[PDB]
Amino acid sequence: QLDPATLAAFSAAFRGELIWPSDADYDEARRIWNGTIDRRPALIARCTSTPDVVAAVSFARKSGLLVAVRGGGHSMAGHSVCDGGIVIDLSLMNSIKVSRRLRRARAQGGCLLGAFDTATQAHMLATPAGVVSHTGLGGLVLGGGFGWLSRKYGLSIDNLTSVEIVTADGGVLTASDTENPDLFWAVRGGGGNFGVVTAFEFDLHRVGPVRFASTYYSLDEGPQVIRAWRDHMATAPDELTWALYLRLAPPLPELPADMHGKPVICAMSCWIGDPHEGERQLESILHAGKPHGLTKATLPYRALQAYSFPGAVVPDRIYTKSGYLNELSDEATDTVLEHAADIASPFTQLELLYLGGAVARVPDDATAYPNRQSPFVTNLAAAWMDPTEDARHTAWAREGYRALAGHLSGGYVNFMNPGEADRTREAYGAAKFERLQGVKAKYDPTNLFRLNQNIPPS
Amino acid sequence: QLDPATLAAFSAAFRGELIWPSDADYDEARRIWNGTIDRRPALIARCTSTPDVVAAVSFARKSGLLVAVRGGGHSMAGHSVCDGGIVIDLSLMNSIKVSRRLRRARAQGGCLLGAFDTATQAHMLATPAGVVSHTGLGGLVLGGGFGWLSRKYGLSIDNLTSVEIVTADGGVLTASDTENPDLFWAVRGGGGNFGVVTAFEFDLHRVGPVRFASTYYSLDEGPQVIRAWRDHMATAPDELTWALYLRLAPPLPELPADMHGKPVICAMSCWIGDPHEGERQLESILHAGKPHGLTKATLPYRALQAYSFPGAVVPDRIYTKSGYLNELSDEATDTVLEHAADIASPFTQLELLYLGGAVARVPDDATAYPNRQSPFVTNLAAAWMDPTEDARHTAWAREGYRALAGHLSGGYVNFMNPGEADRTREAYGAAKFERLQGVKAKYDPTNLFRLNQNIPPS
Ligand SMILES: Cc1cc2nc3c(=O)[nH]c(=O)nc-3n(C[C@H](O)[C@H](O)[C@H](O)COP(=O)(O)OP(=O)(O)OC[C@H]3O[C@@H](n4cnc5c(N)ncnc54)[C@H](O)[C@@H]3O)c2cc1C
Ligand SMILES: Cc1cc2nc3c(=O)[nH]c(=O)nc-3n(C[C@H](O)[C@H](O)[C@H](O)COP(=O)(O)OP(=O)(O)OC[C@H]3O[C@@H](n4cnc5c(N)ncnc54)[C@H](O)[C@@H]3O)c2cc1C
Repeated sequence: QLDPATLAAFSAAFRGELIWPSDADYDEARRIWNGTIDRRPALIARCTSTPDVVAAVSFARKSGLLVAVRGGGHSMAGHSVCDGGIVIDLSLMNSIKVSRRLRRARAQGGCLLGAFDTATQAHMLATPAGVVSHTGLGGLVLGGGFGWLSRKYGLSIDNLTSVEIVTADGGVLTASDTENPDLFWAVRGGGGNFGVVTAFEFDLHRVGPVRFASTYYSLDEGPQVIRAWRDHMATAPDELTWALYLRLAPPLPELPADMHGKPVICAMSCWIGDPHEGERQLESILHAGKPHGLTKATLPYRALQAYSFPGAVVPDRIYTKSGYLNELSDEATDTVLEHAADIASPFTQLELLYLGGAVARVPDDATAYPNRQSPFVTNLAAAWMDPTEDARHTAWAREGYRALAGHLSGGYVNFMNPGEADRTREAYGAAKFERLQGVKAKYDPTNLFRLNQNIPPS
Repeated sequence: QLDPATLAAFSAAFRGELIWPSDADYDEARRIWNGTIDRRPALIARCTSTPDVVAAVSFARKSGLLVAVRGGGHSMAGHSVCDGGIVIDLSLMNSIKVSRRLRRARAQGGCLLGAFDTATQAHMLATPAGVVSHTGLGGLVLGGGFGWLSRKYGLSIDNLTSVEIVTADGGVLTASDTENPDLFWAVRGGGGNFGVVTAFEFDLHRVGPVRFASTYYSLDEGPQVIRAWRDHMATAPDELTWALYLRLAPPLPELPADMHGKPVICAMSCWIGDPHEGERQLESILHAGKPHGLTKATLPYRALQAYSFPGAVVPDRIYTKSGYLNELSDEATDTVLEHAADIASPFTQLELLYLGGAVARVPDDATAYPNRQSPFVTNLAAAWMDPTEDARHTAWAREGYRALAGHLSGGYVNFMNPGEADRTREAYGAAKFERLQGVKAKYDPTNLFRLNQNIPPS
């Protein structure tokens, strides 16, 4: 319960919409993508402008309210909603300005990937981001951001040229390579630790149609397929991206009925470049095993972005355990296949991703993002509907991770689950974590922004 | 040259960006999708809120500035930019609020379709809109709006429940079936004639993955493909949509190279419903000729929306002639094939669309959209790059229209070209036009909003 004068100053300054626990849309406004997170904020402030975010940060600081910031609400740790605090909700700040001649996009901090991609593709332009359209740009970029265009053009942060950011003191700063470069280093991988980003500026690239393929392999052939994949990606051109999703086969017409619901490897691949070269490149990796349900298409980049994932179903409840690998040993390969064979929910995926390429050619210390030199990512992404089955699916992800943990290092902060606060130092490493703390001490000394993979100051 | 106190009142009330002819970004900001339209506004006002729009509409009325209103900039007539007037540019008002429980979306007037579909598809929901993601939602909906979901769920306006609209006098109104219903009737098909819509409210539908097919037929087999189409679509269930696009075959690896750049029928089809039924239904319509470069996929609806058109090239210069047909005779089929054989630009399409279904079940006078009872639309959509070639592409469109004029009636206001201001009466018909003139006399009696398929008051 709040100070009336502080609240009245807030209401007069704030031009967005405020949602209170008694309002009709409070229950839908406080849900985030991870539906296991059920929390009740004192206030949700739907900002519509940078002055709105200023007023909301300042109101929160003066009132002592625990601050959650929300872009697209996809935090796998549930950081975008809080008990008893204020949600600074950016979802209505979804505007993008694209300059075709300059190959530049300026995107507000609340954009969804699909809105961003629609705007840039109006000019046949693009820049790297994640693979599911309704993910928020904000959290994704601040953690690094990888997807289809990343082996060719780097992480999202490798194309970021500046931000507008509201800091804990209510100030509005620009951070770039020429202005507050210490803060600009930190926001490229350091998350929401340093303030609320209200606008991102990106360099764009011309991206025409891309040759794309998706197919399914039986777990029978898993050893030969995963070994073909890790061997080929070690020397693959930047232009090829190839990812493996172990999952239950979806009940789709392109798959034989006897495969529906059983563990398979879903392989998805694309060529960023000439589609005829892409057709030759993909044809040579599609037959590592017998391809079932093969879909080949020459897609506009916006449609590639909208494709993931097959079955198009939004799960209510999720739990993720992830790490990087420097090498994918045969022992790690067998472990991945044994646990994939035990997947229970049709929405769970054991993801095997290969980064590298342009991501790995950026010097390690040039941004806050850790583990550019590890090309493999494995993600035990459990997802289900029924809340009484939480233990089944959570246990699957935990046991898989534990059996792999010796082969893993680091961790992508954007794949951390609600119980992985203690993983922050191991994810960043000692040198980056220490540098991040010094930037935290300068820009957020009270740790007002602590609903994130948190960096304590000093 | 403007009255300096009306100017300063406006700038004080306006919290958005103003672009003047001397500013560096003026030339990029004044371009619209139809690059044959080259106009120089006195002022571009980039609105960020409904009060911004109120200030701009009032400033234009007080100053006598000619008003262009801009959503997504896709006017085939060039109406979203003006010489010497003001552009009320809505492109930054791109926010969408979605209720999963109530299956409702509220979208601002500047949204692009792809941003809208991303936000609704985050909940596996959708509502009918156009087929190209970067089209503006504003002008599309005010004209009617049809696309992949229309045979199943109707026009965009058929799912619209209310608008917030800024009228010529500067007031903000709600318009619905229970509040200002004469205005609500008129904005569902009447264009921007009655004010600036700053928010649309839509009913949503659950749309999971849809089975989709695109393929290409030789003109050799042209007559039997088009007759199969027009025969099948007369009795096809609502769940099937099947459209034909006669064009030069794009140079894509799924097509043999000997077909590249030569006239073909591009056939695109989808089933809105169970994908296994969809696979049977599409296969039953795919083989009236030999299908070259066949792509079949089970796509999330958002990826279907992002798919058009194959080759993903944005043309610089366009010219369109369109009308409705009540029937497609063999004689008209021959004319369409003859004219398609003469297509010169790789970006031109002679489109043959079939609406009907749920569109035709809405009583004719329920909205201002005309010609629900004509199921065929043909669109001679010329598009090219080289400005020295305008005459030839323009001529193709008009010669083709004139050769089909015995079969064509009415006309979609959203497909009309810059020289077609005279066609407004024929498009709506005398009775609808008369009623529209009465709503205009009430809400825009000075015809402040005249850059549209214009309806003069009285
Ligand atoms: C279905 C799905 C697919 C994904 N795919 C990918 C992928 O392909 N690649 C990838 O790299 N990641 C991917 N992710 C992970 C994604 O990067 C993270 O979940 C990210 O945190 C999501 O950001 P958000 O704004 O949507 O989330 P939120 O829950 O809104 O926010 C996440 C964190 O960022 C902070 N934050 C958000 N916006 C801002 C802002 N404007 N300013 C300051 N702080 C902010 C929040 O405080 C919180 O700490 C995926 C996640 C999901 C659920
Ligand atoms: C590539 C392409 C694909 C298309 N596909 C389809 C399709 O599948 N189906 C279909 O039905 N049509 C389609 N169209 C046509 C489309 O409906 C019209 O071009 C429409 O006018 C585009 O709206 P806009 O806001 O993008 O255009 P703009 O140029 O911004 O505006 C068009 C008109 O509407 C007015 N206007 C725009 N927004 C508002 C608003 N918020 N309030 C008041 N007036 C407003 C403008 O004053 C102008 O008169 C397509 C067009 C293109 C170029």
